[PDB]
Amino acid sequence: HMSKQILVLNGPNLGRLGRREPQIYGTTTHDDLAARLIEYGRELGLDVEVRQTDSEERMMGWIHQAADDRTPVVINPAAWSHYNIAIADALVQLVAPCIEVHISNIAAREEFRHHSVVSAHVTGTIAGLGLKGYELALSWLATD
Amino acid sequence: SHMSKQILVLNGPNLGRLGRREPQIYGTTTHDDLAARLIEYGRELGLDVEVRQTDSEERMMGWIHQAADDRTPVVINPAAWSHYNIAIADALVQLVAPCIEVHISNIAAREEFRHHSVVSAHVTGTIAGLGLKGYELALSWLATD
Amino acid sequence: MSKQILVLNGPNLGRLGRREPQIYGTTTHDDLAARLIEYGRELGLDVEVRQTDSEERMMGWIHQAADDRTPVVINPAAWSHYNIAIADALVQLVAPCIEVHISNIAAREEFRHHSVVSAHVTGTIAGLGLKGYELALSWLATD
Amino acid sequence: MSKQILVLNGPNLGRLGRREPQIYGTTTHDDLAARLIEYGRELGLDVEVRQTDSEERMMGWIHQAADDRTPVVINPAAWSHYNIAIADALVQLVAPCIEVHISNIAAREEFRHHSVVSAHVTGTIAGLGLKGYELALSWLATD
Amino acid sequence: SHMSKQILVLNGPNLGRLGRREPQIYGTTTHDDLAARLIEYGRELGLDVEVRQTDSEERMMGWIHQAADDRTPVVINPAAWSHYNIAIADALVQLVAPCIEVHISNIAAREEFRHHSVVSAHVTGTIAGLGLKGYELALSWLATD
Amino acid sequence: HMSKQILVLNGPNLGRLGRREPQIYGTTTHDDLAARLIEYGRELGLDVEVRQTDSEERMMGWIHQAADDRTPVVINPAAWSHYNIAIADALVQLVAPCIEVHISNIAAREEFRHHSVVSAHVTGTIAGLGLKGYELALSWLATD
Amino acid sequence: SKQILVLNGPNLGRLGRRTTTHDDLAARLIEYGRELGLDVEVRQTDSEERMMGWIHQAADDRTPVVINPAAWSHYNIAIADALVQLVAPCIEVHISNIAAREEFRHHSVVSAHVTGTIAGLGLKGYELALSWLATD
Amino acid sequence: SKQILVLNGPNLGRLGRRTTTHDDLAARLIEYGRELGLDVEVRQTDSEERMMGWIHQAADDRTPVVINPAAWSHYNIAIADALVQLVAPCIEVHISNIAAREEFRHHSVVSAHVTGTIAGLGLKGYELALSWLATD
Amino acid sequence: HMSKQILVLNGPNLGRLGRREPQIYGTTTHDDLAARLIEYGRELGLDVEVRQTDSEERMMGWIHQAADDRTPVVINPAAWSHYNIAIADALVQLVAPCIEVHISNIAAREEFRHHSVVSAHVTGTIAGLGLKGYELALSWLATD
Amino acid sequence: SHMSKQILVLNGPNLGRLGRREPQIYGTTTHDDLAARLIEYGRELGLDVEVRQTDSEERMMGWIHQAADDRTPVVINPAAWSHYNIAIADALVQLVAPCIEVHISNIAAREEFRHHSVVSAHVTGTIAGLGLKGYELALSWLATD
Amino acid sequence: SKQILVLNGPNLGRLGRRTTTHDDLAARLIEYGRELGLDVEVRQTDSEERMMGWIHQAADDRTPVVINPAAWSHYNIAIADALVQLVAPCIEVHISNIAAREEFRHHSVVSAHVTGTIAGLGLKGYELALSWLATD
Amino acid sequence: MSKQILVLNGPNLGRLGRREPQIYGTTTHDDLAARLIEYGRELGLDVEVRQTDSEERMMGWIHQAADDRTPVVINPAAWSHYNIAIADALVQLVAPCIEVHISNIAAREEFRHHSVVSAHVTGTIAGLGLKGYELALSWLATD
Repeated sequence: HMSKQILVLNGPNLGRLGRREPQIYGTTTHDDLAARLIEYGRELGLDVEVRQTDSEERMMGWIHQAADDRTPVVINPAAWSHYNIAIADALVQLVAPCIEVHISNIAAREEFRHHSVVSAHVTGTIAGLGLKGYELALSWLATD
Repeated sequence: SHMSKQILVLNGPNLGRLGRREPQIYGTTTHDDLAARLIEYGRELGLDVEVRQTDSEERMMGWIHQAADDRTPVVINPAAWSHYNIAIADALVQLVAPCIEVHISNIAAREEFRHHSVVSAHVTGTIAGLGLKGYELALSWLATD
Repeated sequence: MSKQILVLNGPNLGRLGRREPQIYGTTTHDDLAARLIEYGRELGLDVEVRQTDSEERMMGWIHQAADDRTPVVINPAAWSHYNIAIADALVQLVAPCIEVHISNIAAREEFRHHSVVSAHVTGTIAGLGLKGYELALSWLATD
Repeated sequence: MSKQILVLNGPNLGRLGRREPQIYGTTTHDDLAARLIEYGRELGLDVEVRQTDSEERMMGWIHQAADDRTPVVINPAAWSHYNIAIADALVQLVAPCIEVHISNIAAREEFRHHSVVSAHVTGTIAGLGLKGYELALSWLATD
Repeated sequence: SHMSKQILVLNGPNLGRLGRREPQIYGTTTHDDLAARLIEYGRELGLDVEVRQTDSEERMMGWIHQAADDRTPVVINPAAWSHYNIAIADALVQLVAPCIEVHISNIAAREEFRHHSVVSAHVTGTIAGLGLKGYELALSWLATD
Repeated sequence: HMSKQILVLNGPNLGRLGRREPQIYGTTTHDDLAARLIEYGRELGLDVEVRQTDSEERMMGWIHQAADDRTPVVINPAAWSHYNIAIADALVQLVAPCIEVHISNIAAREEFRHHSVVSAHVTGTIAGLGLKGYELALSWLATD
Repeated sequence: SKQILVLNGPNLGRLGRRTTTHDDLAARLIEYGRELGLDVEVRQTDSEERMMGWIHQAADDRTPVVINPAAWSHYNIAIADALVQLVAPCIEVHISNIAAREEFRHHSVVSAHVTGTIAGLGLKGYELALSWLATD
Repeated sequence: SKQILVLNGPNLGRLGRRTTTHDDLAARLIEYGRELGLDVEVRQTDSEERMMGWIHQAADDRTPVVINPAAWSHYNIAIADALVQLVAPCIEVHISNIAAREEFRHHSVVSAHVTGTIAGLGLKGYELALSWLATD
Repeated sequence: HMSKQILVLNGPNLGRLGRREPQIYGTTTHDDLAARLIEYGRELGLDVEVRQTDSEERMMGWIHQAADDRTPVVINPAAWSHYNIAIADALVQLVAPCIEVHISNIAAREEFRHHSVVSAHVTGTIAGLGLKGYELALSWLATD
Repeated sequence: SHMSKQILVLNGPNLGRLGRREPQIYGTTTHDDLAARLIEYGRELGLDVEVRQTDSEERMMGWIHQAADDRTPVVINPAAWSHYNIAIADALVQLVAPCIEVHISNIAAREEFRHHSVVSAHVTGTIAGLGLKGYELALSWLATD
Repeated sequence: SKQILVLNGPNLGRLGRRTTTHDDLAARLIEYGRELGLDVEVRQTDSEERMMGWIHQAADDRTPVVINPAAWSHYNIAIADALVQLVAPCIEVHISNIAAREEFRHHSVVSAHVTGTIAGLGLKGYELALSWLATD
Repeated sequence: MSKQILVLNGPNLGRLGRREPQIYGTTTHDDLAARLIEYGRELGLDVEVRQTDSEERMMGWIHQAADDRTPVVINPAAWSHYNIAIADALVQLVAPCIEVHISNIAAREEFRHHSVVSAHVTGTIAGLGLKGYELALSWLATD
């Protein structure tokens, strides 16, 4: 209906959610996470789409389309956060709000993980609050 | 909507001047208005929220020590203390129950001296740049934990 | 008998005309390609212009230019700041290679000042807008 | 109708007269306060001078000067090298603010060279001894 | 000489151009010639060797994910990805069976931008500067593990 | 009587001794530590006072009084060691000896804990020798 | 008149000994400029005072400048702060590819303060700067 | 005679184009000095040789100096080493708040070698330096 | 006979192999390692000598003799790798190939262990492959 | 005062010249005088103290290896080796019984090249700036451990 | 003729006030040179333009140079790039032990580009440079 | 009545004549020692020349020169870049000490630019080849 469209974009290695360090990332799969956010979104009157790719080209294409559509974006750039200026430069084209989400507490990990090249270029950032961080981002966008 | 699980929201230096403090960055809501809002939002989630603000690191450390003993989850905005105050970071390491760091402004988008938090490594997680709504997200997280 | 030249544009340059017009102009990538092909023809050059957001596709185009000894004018865009895979492709070029930045990268944020490509190519043009590509072609016309 | 000015002295400055006289003089903080009030009166200024080792108390004085639009002359002393809480209070001032260092901080150890306050105030006077405060008042008398 | 334990050799960007790629550094053998050589050398050690090359980080990550699930030992030459590509490093952390990083050239003897590998901390070990023979050393190691 | 007065000053978080990481800090409380040092001091013919504060203002006041009284100081600045130039500048006013004590081995901890801004400005430093480090400082001052 | 000023900094008077001479370069650019309908003058100095004076006058005259600061590029903030006064475009030219040389040569203090920079394209770099200014 | 020398470094001859001119500043400080019973002279140069000569003569004459090194502040050790020869006080003045500008402007190589520094208080900074020297 | 002579040189603390962190270094002694490499070498038609010293003077003398004899060298400089330019400058005199071996994965350890001052000056480097790394070095030299 | 628990005091380079070595910093006592003093002080605490000094890193490493095998507590003054000598640090990691690093001078108050010790992270703890009495404090600590 | 040029940079005209004067040093080196069968000239300037001109002429004449760049050592790449043009040997002399001074004085931008450097051996350092050139 | 001088050569200098002749010459260490003893004799100096790869042996020679107040000319070779134990021995010398490097260490890799010895000795000669030792002796002849 008049339901606000939101795009959740997950970058490299996040297709493997559930196989990795469960105390940090959970045993929830990417398919389980997508279903959860779509359902959570529906309860908030949001029309949520969830996409994951290991391809920077495909991710840049999704960001370019969100720019053109003025679709709010929740992005987890995963390891690209530490270095990928091509992804940061795509995000600068967005018009609607953009929230960066890290599942793990990147500040508590190795020094090479502390800095995000994305954070300066988005609305805000949520880190270390697990998969629930994505739900917080949707909650914020529901009342924006 | 049954207000029973206790949560402590702790605001550090200069946040008592919310509403007058650089409103183009932090907005026009006063600290009193924010405290009332978070208590009301908490009640809707069945949380019993207390909101406290101080410019005194001694008083803040005392509040953190008591939350450690009480096993009370904490939402803390250390404001400028985030950039350097290892005494505040070392108090937060004593907490047992979860702790969420909140920054109203997007610190990564400001001057380089504001980018690093000495607190972030020592808490559960951090919310930055989502305005006063970031406090409500932290409470939402704690409501279902 | 026209000398073949390859112009290669990297990530986000398919969106030319969308943002920051005072830097990048209001022209689309298709409009830029048509302009450089026409400018090349006037100089007696046979110019091909390609754009990709894919480092695999870009590396393939650089490898073919290395095999063909085709001079290259490359705008690596954000890849300039970090992408050693693209720099390692460019070192294999045999004919000259000119790096072009539309914007004055020295005048921007500190993370944009260093190019990992510049040490590995013939030379670099930065800050002279879309006309920078035409200068690169002018240089290659008399080389 | 005398213009109100606030002089605020930070940590360790209550001990003026105790150590390093060749830098800080042999005058006490009480003697400095009396001198600046008298100097201010001669310029038609109503000067108040306050000193604290408490960052809470200092932040409260800065907040009141922000609310009152009172020009401030501040010597943050050692807080200059690290105290972002004091710098974040000073950014809220509306009327001018002049940072004063009695000593030449550039001539001392490297840990003393950088002030976290200087970017956030109108301007800075360093190395001109107790007279630096009088220069700050002279500037504010004609502003 | 009984070819049964499966090993995966994965070559990253620009290695498809071996033979033409800076031959004074990397030698005159083609990638096809190298693959045939390692399969033959593996067979002599009773290893079943597969050799794959890609310029696509997506395709490489997919190969690493499958080796994680298959518990297949990996010999990887990440080439220029070694200097910066944390996405490739984070894929390799998923491997369970051993992983050996190989660099054909002595990266420590080249420009400063080539000295650091982001991969080395996350694998079993690293061989650098021993030419195409470094791949055979990695297989020799895996034959007796 | 003619017993030498010594001041032991403990900075932030040390009022919580006993609650923290016991393998490093012990299960001894600040009250237990104070009683121990006063008794140990008495055996050495020292009149020991032990004070603890989370307040930099209160600590600076105690250091200023030790400067005026020429009282030797044993100080554990705790986390203030890493950054607090106000505390370092107060200690430069001391006339009698000053020994900095760290309970934990700060060199073996995170890099942000390695540097003390206090060490250059005092007589000497004892680190990693636990609560017994305070007794070593008193032993040194007993024969000074 | 479409006047352009080409300004060469320290040691560039020694071009050919340091095989084209500075005189040969100047004659080439004046001729090349004329072909494009530009009135080009070429000046060289080892004096930062003289160079600053030339830049100040170009600021007042709104004359486009092509500058090769040579070694001043790596440190001379006085020259960078003179160039900030220019109103018309200013193109920095480096004959050599400074990115391919020692690390002390990589950074230019001038680049942030000018329109654009051309590096590594040899003496033809000056002709590209003139070609740019011919159509501006 | 209570003589004071005000020395202005590179690009400061362009004050007002770079709205008070250098001539207007000089006239103001000479007049302000006279009111304080000081005999003030104001000199400006883009030449480090000329500036060094002025500093050497001030050293020999024991004349207090107010210096604005402008961009030389960030790098010019030759000027810093001349200032070390001064016997009477020397006050460094910056018109702008250099701490509030780009990071390359934050450090002065002069500040360690002079009596004191005044920054960010505009052209009135020169008058504060004179006021200090009137009572020294 | 016509068997190729190879020198394996082990630097400081490697005389203690077997006593240290066994999950990394093994429980194999230096004597056991020497016997193993000599036997492995013989199977490859190499005449292997294995020497260990805590003395930089003695190590430099062995490298100088390998330079004069044109003997290929396998060296484990151990902690000297991180700083010892005297050892690096001796290795530059070698004519025949030289392979640097680290038993542990130095890249996975503390930051002070990441950089080797030796690696730029030798043929190549093997790290993190345990005592088997020495056998890989000999295998390489057997077909050189 | 019953001399039975064995303690080893190990002094590194240039400490054999105590008394002549920069006496304004290190004092006028000779190394022989210091050794006699520590043995006597140890005896009063019921410790059997041995004091050894060498300019030879090989000899020092040998002494550390034997203390590892003997489980003998060590008091070490590595002197200038503290700033760089990872071979000495890696020997000390083999010790099982406690180890106390002593610096006679306040290294934090000297040139920047003297501030960092590569040894401190690898020992029990460190005493600096308390002169020759710092050795006696280390023995006092070991007497009650 | 075995001609040697000794070139002194900024502030060295003030030797003795900054107790041997620059004139006393020049007379000493001319006399010392003559004893070694060298024809020595000694020149001093605070002008980088004048110094660059002297270096350019020494390059063309293949005259060995002994240079004391004084504060230019720490930053002046224009002077370093002039010295690269020299054909005959060039010895950099520092009167003081620059390694023992402030950290900003430790690095010379000249040292990489000359034959060798002598530091901390006082005015006798110039005589050692001449002694080296007498037997080269 | 001849003034005694000690020339001390550190690690790898026993191999003089073996490698990089364009820097180090084709002369052996024995040939260099004979040359400096003869050069010293001509200046009225009694010169002894010693070389070691052992930091213990070198520290012992420096300690004896400190006790004897013998001027020292030292080439610490690679120890210059890191060996604080050798620098701490040299600080104990009473008579002058001149550090000599045969090669121009400023012209080599960045790891060779810094000497930990130079701050602690009278002065330094670098890049003037074997003749650098003779210059050091010439300086000591008139001191």
